[PDB]
Amino acid sequence: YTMQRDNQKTLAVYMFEEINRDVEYLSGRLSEKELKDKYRYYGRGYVRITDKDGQVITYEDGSVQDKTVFLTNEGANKLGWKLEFLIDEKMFEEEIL
Amino acid sequence: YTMQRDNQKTLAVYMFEEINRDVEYLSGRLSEKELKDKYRYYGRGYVRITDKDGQVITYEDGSVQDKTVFLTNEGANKLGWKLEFLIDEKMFEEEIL
Amino acid sequence: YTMQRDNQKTLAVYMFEEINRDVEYLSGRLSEKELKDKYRYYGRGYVRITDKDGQVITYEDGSVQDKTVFLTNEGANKLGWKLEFLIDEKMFEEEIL
Amino acid sequence: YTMQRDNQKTLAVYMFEEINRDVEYLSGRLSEKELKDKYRYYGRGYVRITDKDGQVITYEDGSVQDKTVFLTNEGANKLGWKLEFLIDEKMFEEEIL
Amino acid sequence: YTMQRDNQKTLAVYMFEEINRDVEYLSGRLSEKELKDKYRYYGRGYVRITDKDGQVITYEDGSVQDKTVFLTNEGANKLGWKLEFLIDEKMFEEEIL
Amino acid sequence: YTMQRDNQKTLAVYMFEEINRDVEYLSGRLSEKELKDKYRYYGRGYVRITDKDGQVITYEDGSVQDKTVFLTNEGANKLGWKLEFLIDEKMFEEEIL
Ligand SMILES: [K+]
Ligand SMILES: [K+]
Ligand SMILES: [K+]
Repeated sequence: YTMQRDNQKTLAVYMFEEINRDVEYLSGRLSEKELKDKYRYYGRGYVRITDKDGQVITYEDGSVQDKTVFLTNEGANKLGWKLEFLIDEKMFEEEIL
Repeated sequence: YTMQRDNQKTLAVYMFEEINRDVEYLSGRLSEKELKDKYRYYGRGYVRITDKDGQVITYEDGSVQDKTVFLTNEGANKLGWKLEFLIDEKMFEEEIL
Repeated sequence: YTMQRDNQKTLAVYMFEEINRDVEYLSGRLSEKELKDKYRYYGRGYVRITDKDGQVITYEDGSVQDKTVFLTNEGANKLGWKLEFLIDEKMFEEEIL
Repeated sequence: YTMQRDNQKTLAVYMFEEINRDVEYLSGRLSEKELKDKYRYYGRGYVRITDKDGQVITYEDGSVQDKTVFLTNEGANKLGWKLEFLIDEKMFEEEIL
Repeated sequence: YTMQRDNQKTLAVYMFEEINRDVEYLSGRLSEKELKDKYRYYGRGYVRITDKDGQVITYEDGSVQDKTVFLTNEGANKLGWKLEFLIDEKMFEEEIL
Repeated sequence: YTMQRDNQKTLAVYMFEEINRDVEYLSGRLSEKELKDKYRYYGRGYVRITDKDGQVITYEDGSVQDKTVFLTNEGANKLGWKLEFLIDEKMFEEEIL
């Protein structure tokens, strides 16, 4: 067990508990199509952290071509990092239909 | 704007705030390389949600070739959903090196 | 100052912080009308707590004429309390229009 | 299901989980009078958001005459909003006895 | 830096943020003595974790002579751990005076 | 029941729920030595709040000689408070072996 692993654990557990808590309440109210549509993209987004000189800190793979920057945080980070939140373009494509 | 977008916005802001707060406190103590290392995989993990009949709810594209399941939640979800948290196998490979 | 006041203070600050943070991020993307619409009913919902013998614990004045129960929690509370979350029926009426 | 509804859901669930978690711990320790007195006003407070020109964004009804501003947030919101947290005057009247 | 250190850092930052936020809101309303009184024991409580075989997991030095168990959690932990929250008996002594 | 007690309750419950949630996930994955080593010092750290004139607001006892300042917050508090987070020196001594 390492710090990196414990940090991943904390994100995972955040998401697990949110998903389970939500379902406990919404299952009767929303249809299956509704709840499944709600969770389709949940958690799929990631932050690309770019350092102050343009060097990407976040590990990325070839997938990135199919992702779209949805939200941006700039000028807030004390090391001059830029944070971009990227989600599947497929989500926007399905919304448009 | 939609509910889905707002949900994405909530995950985004959670991670933007976490990253910026941490950097504010750790900046002095850790080296840039140490913080970069800390954030290399931060937020790259995602959940794969499977319903009780084995049908995947989460959008999936590409392959899980280079992914590994870090954590699983089963038996907790009201709908019988299984939740798996997947991360880059590269992270684990790099821990070896 | 009392415990009750401090509890009220905690709910207050939670909502003040949520509103201000959201506005900070969404300001650019959404129109003022869109954000106003988003916040029209934000925090107007309240809980009505009923004990296991049907006696209401929450202060109530006025009438529930123009309220609707949006969400209920039963069978979870250690004391056998039932919890109902009530919101303005106007919100739902306006969703129709 | 809409964004507005999901947002209400998030407030409701916050309150439900807090109330139930608290009761799980305090029921043995506090008397019934104690815990019921603690929850009498819990969640009844709301924020009145006023825009930068004096126009109230929050929906309000006639009830407002029986409410009292307990806490105020000003100069923090990036759209120049003023946030006022209002609770039943009845709470202050009962404290004074 | 280690996982243990990072965990300590997370508890630290939680309390730093809580203290500073509260002071920001309560500063005007309460007197310095009132806020000082509020924070006299804030964060001095600690948990003692005992495994199912009665062996203490938490580091302990000194004595519990002048401590009191304020809250206990049993029967909830997957490993059969018992959790006790210990605070200065002085706090309770001062509430009498 | 007083505000001070309710505030202690909130810290206690935060820690209890974190410890139990973590164990629910990590017990299978980490060894007993691992999880027990993780929790050895958890919650043992405290904040020493010093007012703007050098007067310590936090109650402290003789124990303090065996504690070490791990993290510091300065210049953020609106009353000019200094916050120092102190942990057992024993933790650092065990890390070094
Ligand atoms: K992700
Ligand atoms: K309310
Ligand atoms: K502590």
